[PDB]
Amino acid sequence: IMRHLPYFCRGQVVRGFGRGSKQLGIPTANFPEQVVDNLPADISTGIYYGWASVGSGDVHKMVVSIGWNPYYKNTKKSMETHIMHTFKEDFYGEILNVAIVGYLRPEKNFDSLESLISAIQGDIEEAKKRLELPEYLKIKEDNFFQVSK
Ligand SMILES: Cc1cc2nc3c(=O)[nH]c(=O)nc-3n(C[C@H](O)[C@H](O)[C@H](O)COP(=O)(O)O)c2cc1C
Ligand SMILES: Nc1ncnc2c1ncn2[C@@H]1O[C@H](COP(=O)(O)OP(=O)(O)O)[C@@H](O)[C@H]1O
Ligand SMILES: [Mg+2]
Repeated sequence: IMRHLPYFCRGQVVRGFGRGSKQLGIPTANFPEQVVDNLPADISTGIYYGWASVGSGDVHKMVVSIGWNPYYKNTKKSMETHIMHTFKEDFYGEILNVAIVGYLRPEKNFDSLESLISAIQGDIEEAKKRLELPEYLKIKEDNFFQVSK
C-alpha cells in the first residue's frame, strides 16, 4: 500500500555472511539490523531496483534484496544492495544512500547456485532497463542525493 516508492533511506555498510562475492560473484552492501527492522511496514519483502551512492560519491543503478534469502534460509531479515558499478575498494563502514524505486519479484528458493546467480543476473538486466525510464532517472537528482555530497 506504500507502493508509493521511491522510498529513501541511508544505512552504514556492515559485514554479511561473506557469500555474495565469494559464492555468487555478486557483492551486496548490507544494512544494519536497525535499518531493516525500521523499514516501513508497507514495503514487502522481495527484490527491488533503484539508485544508490556510497558516501558523497555518484549515484548508480542498483538492485536490492529485502528478506530472508530462501536459498540460504536466514533467520534474520536483511537488506542487501548490489550496485551496478565497479569500485576499486570495499566500502565497509561508509554510509550507503538508497532510493528504492521499483519492484521486480519476490525472494525465491532455487535448486542450485547456478539458478540463483542466473536469477540475480536477470534482475540486474531488467533493472538496467527499467531504471532508464525518465520518470525514474529524475529520482537520481532528488535532493536526498544532492545532500549526500
Ligand atoms: C538482486 C538480488 C536478488 C536476490 N534474490 C534472492 C533470492 O531470490 N533468493 C535468495 O535466497 N537470496 C536472494 N538474494 C540474496 C543473496 O542470497 C545474498 O545477497 C547473498 O547470499 C550474499 O549474502 P551476504 O551479503 O550476507 O554475503 C538476492 C540478492 C540480490 C542482490
Ligand atoms: N558493486 C558493489 N555493490 C555492493 N558492494 C560492493 C560492490 N563492490 C564492492 N562491494 C563491497 O562488497 C561488500 C559486500 O560483499 P559480500 O560478498 O556480499 O560480503 P558481505 O557478506 O560482507 O556483505 C560491500 O560491503 C562492499 O564493501
Ligand atoms: Mg553482502
